[PDB]
Amino acid sequence: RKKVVLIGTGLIGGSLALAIKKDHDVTITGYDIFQEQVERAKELHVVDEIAVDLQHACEEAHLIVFASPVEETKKLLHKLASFHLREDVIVTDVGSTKGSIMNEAEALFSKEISFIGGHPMAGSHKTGVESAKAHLFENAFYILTPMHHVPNEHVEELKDWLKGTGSHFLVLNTEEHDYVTGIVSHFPHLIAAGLVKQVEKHAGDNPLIHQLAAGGFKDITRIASSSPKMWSDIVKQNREHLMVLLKEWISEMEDLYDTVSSGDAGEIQNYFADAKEYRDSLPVRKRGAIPAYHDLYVDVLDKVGALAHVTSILAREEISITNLQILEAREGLLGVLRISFQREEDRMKAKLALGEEKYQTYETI
Amino acid sequence: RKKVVLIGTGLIGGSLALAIKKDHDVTITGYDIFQEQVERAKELHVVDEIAVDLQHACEEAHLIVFASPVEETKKLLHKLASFHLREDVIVTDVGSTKGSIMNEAEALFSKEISFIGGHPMAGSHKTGVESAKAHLFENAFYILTPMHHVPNEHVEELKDWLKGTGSHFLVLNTEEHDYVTGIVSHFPHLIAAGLVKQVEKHAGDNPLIHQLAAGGFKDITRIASSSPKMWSDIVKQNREHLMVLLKEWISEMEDLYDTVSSGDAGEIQNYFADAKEYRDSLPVRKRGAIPAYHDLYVDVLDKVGALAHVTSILAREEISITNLQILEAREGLLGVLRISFQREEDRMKAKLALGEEKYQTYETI
Ligand SMILES: NC(=O)c1ccc[n+]([C@@H]2O[C@H](COP(=O)([O-])OP(=O)(O)OC[C@H]3O[C@@H](n4cnc5c(N)ncnc54)[C@H](O)[C@@H]3O)[C@@H](O)[C@H]2O)c1
Ligand SMILES: N[C@@H](Cc1ccc(O)cc1)C(=O)O
Ligand SMILES: N[C@@H](Cc1ccc(O)cc1)C(=O)O
Repeated sequence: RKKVVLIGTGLIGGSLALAIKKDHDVTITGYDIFQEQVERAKELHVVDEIAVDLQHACEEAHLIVFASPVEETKKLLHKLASFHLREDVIVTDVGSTKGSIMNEAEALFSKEISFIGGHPMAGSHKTGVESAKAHLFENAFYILTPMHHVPNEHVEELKDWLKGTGSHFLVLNTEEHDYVTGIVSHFPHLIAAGLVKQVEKHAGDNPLIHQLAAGGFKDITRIASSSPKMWSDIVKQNREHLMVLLKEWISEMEDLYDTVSSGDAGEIQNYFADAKEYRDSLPVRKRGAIPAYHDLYVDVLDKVGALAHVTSILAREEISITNLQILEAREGLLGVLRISFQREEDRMKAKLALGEEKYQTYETI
Repeated sequence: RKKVVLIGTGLIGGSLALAIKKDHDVTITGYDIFQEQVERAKELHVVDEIAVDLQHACEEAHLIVFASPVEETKKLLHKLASFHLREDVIVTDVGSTKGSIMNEAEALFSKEISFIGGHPMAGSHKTGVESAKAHLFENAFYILTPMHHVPNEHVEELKDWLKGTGSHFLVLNTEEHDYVTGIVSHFPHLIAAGLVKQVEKHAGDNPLIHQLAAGGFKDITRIASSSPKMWSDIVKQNREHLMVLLKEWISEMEDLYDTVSSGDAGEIQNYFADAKEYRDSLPVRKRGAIPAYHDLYVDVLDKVGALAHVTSILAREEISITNLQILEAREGLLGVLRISFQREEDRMKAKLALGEEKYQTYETI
């Protein structure tokens, strides 16, 4: 009945189209600058039609989704502003940054058009539409950044359009999105590339260095092999946030130099202990975690089948697990399994079920 | 038959004792400051006999292995020097740093006792003798740092003692060892802890960082969960090398600040391109100075029993899992479920076992 236009029919666009058709009877018209991709999307029933005219498809659309790169989306929003769109249209994107997009949207569309920025924290550009899946974004954070004027009810309509994603939707202001993604995603990319560059500089002086960088060092710097073109565009789009963070990092490295140079075993130990305790605690369940969840800690032995037996007991009781991880918080073979549940009642059933099987459990550690 | 003394019967010590007994009929006498550890080592046939006094066992030893922490080894070498050791004895350690150890050894033993420093580059999610394995060091670098006047014949005898490790032995000078390990192993550990500290500081201001930091960013900082006691001793023992590297790092971050602040897309792209090309050149699926993650990513649907089925498949193949997690922040990472293994062989078997049951899996490059 309703019409969706999808601009950029890759892995991300295609997976959104599949998530949408999962929960909605809609015609999806695909548009892509790479003709072969959209053709392939129509061949795979990811889209129902290929856009003959971009204007024509857009002017009949209830929903317009940009899955194009941020720089391309910015350019097309101008075109979108010159069209006569439906009164009820929702427009959204999938960009890794939101500041520049939302600046352009506010300048072009304010009050008239429901533009809501988006950022699904799953997927890649390493494959195309051939590997698209309705569940690509299942239990991924999906950040939405409504323009200042967009009523709460339009944001709920978009979450409804996208309910088939099974994403944890978070509504943030634009600055907050770029601030938080600057710290947890963009900044590590700068440091990963810097670590590789420092090893590369010394590799000239000793040939052993390239060989000893296999394994863990390669694993730690994984994100340094991501697209230089894409990451240079993100650094440009989030430049001011990253400049503030780099200046604070340099100050932190100068304090770390003073700690190391002082040789005080106490101070250095505290520095490693603080980092270990914070990292081990992630994610830190708080009051304001929008997806509210409930933790059970279980003492488990490091042996074949330990996790198999725990998960088998919870599955037989029809308890869904939202997350789990192992903490090395004991002395020998004993480890702690942290299990997260959506509902308090699931945690309670899990505690009872494991208690009857003679497991030690706790609700705080 | 020949006599081995093992001083410190933990993970690394115990694994060496098992690798020794694999290829040699010997009596191994265990000595440990924690009585229950060496008792447990005897219970597990890691050692043949226990000593609570060093002198008698050491004076009849053909081989003495220090697998105590480097600060403790340094202290015990004095005691060893006061004993009347065999003419043919070889003495070795397993310390992550070699400068301080070799300084103490050269002061105590020069031209008299065959002391050869050692550093097997292998790790574990665990400490303690119950996690010791004959195969811990297979295809790992094992660095030997002989004192200046140790006959090369004694280095060959030691490689023969330890042939059951299946390690790649390298003979290095002491300074070279601490310089190379400073760059490829110690310095990254400092930066991983620094990154955690910076994110922790901002999590105070926006508690959303405590939630969105559990996925991707956890990857570069995984090593920050390693032993603070061990890493504070390594930073102490390698202080001067790490001071020089921190000052270089600060200078590199200042140049990176100038690049980012100039906003030039070309220059920033070149910076990421150089890092990507160097990282892509590093060896594939090989052991280096930092233990590799051995991560397998698995596409699973959010259903009751999804983890039960995956863990059951791996347990039926007798594969031990070190860790697992559901990723909620996973841009550039296909596969919602991440599973970690002790070694590449386990990950390879896990990929085959899950493949046979029609699970899609992914490994990073
Ligand atoms: N753990 C690794 O990943 C790794 C890697 C390479 C090298 N190493 C080196 O090996 C050393 C041993 O590490 P591990 O991982 O086997 O630790 P561990 O805790 O498993 O074993 C160390 C053992 O030494 C004993 N010990 C401590 N002080 C002693 C003393 N004064 N006298 C006698 N025994 C004493 C402890 O009780 C323990 O059993 C580390 O300090 C490190 O320098 C470790
Ligand atoms: N090795 C266990 C899981 C586990 C891992 C580490 C531990 O410390 C404890 C348990 C399994 O395969 O099920
Ligand atoms: N709910 C699943 C685990 C799971 C959670 C989230 C996912 O996206 C996928 C799987 C179980 O109980 O086994």
